[PDB]
Amino acid sequence: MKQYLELMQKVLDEGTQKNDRTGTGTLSIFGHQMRFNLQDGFPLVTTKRCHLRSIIHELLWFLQGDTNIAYLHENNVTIWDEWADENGDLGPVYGKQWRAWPTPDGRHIDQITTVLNQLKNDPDSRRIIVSAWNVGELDKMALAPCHAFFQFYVADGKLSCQLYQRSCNVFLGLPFNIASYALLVHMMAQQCDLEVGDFVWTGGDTHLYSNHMDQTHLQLSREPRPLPKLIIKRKPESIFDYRFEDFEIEGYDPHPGIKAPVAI
Amino acid sequence: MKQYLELMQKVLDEGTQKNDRTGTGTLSIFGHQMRFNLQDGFPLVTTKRCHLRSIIHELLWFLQGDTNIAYLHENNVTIWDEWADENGDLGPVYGKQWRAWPTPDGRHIDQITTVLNQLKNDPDSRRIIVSAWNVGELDKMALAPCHAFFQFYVADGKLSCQLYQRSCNVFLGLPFNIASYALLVHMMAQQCDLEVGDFVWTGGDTHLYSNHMDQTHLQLSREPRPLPKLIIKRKPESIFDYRFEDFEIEGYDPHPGIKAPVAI
Ligand SMILES: C#CCN(Cc1ccc2[nH]c(N)nc(=O)c2c1)c1ccc(C(=O)N[C@@H](CCC(=O)O)C(=O)O)cc1
Ligand SMILES: C#CCN(Cc1ccc2[nH]c(N)nc(=O)c2c1)c1ccc(C(=O)N[C@@H](CCC(=O)O)C(=O)O)cc1
Ligand SMILES: *c1cc(=O)[nH]c(=O)n1[C@H]1C[C@H](O)[C@@H](COP(=O)(O)O)O1
Ligand SMILES: *c1cc(=O)[nH]c(=O)n1[C@H]1C[C@H](O)[C@@H](COP(=O)(O)O)O1
Repeated sequence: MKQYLELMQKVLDEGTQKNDRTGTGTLSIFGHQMRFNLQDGFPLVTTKRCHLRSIIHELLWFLQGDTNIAYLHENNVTIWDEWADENGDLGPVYGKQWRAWPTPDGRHIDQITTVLNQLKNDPDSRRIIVSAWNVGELDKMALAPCHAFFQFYVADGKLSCQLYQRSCNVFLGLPFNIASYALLVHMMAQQCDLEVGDFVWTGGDTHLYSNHMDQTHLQLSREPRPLPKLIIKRKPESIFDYRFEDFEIEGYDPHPGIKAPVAI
Repeated sequence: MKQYLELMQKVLDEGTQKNDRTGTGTLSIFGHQMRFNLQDGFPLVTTKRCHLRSIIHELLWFLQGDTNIAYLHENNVTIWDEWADENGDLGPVYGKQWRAWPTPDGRHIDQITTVLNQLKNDPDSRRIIVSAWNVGELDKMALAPCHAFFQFYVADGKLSCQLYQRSCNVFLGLPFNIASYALLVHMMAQQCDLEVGDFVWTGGDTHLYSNHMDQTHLQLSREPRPLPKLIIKRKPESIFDYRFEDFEIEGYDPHPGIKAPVAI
């Protein structure tokens, strides 16, 4: 996508070389924002082929309030294998925080249910937010939440959403994150009888790992193709009742996939 | 300021009329980001007179982990009066979360200290974050946190900070918010022997109240003057040891003030 490629070029041209936790090294910039009008099409990168199966199943896994990769394995998803323990658990990550944020007094908060009820009963609210950044449980998580906090918005019957990603791997993670959230927006909109609006992505440490330079340069020469369209085959009883078989990506003609190692 | 005035013009040009909690009515846009190079000068609005007295005392109050307005009162600052109860309490708001975020296992995390330790020992970390958005205690707060999340970054020996403000009252609150955080960066930088970098402001529901339109247009007809200079006269033992007297703002020649009502 245009916005995406522009960010890549920006990182290359303005990035500062930074030594990081993985000891790999990165070209890094701080503070960036991009908007995706969802009416124009599903923001799925076409400059390289993206794997929808992994994107969809992970999101359904989140809404389940699940933190064990068992589910992902049943569906041949391995994106979280490098961080799961001997038993497949990742600690109280995303899923746990979304569906059952632990209060100091022992109670639990279902942020998704709250959001649904807010969108349905009080759309003008400026407090429709879901946070995965539970300071009190960060030590128990296998990896700190990258896409840590998001806010919904409603105007003229359209549902928008802004995501704050504290850390971003432009080449590997960013394409996955965009599509994942854009998908959530569509699911929320359908469940709340609202049209889709804009997906606003805001990031903190936006970077490109040194060992991805060639891949990036290759992708930057490929002209972006028209954006695909998402089709939701069925309207479930609730936001928690979606199945992988309910989504269709029409008109997705991407360029060949580009391989690159992951940093652990 | 240029960025500030341009934001106001954007809200007016692309804002949607929207009803709100206070029952006042607002013009609103969702998603915005602007950057302030702190080396250029202290980002204090000159198109209208602002009063440091309240900005500084509030920040010091925050750092103390204080949530009762008694302190503010002793120093003749009334900005928070309308939301405090009979005992002057506001609930576990900013100060409390910053200095003692409650964990489910009985612990309390001092986010400010954690950040200081990170800036010195691991400045390349992509997790240097302070969050006031405590989902589990929002119900005990007098008002949900507007400026609820911020991340620090270091590059070229300069300290930058990005703030995510979920809700923003462009005319009243923003001028305070910008100066408050720019001040925090200066204090942090001095304590970590770093230079000041950029303050990146990101907003969710950025709006202007219907009853602030004339004030807004009056301000827009003014030419921004040179930015003031911040002079810290002392280097305290810790970030929690600063006093009002330690700060000196010079070169501040602002336009006349423009009074406007606060939405409760
Ligand atoms: C974001 C996010 C979720 N995640 C989780 C996640 C967790 C830690 C991380 N750590 C680092 N350094 N970078 C990441 O992008 C990253 C991503 C992802 C995990 C793997 C792939 C990945 O390797 N992509 C392959 C396809 C693999 C497959 O489908 O089997 C690709 O080349 O596209 C992408 C995203
Ligand atoms: C941000 C922040 C902190 N806050 C707290 C705070 C709490 C609730 C809010 N509610 C609304 N609707 N808008 C706000 O900006 C807002 C701000 C502020 C509160 C009041 C003033 C204010 O009254 N401004 C007057 C000066 C009054 C004085 O000197 O005491 C002005 O004319 O500017 C500024 C900031
Ligand atoms: C985390 C998970 C995700 O969905 N998307 C991402 O981009 N990431 C990345 C960010 C960074 O590349 C790597 C490590 O982050 P950190 O060292 O813990 O700060 O994961
Ligand atoms: C809150 C506190 C501050 O620092 N600055 C701000 O702009 N605000 C504003 C946001 C909004 O106008 C009002 C809070 O109302 P709500 O919770 O968003 O409904 O104060």
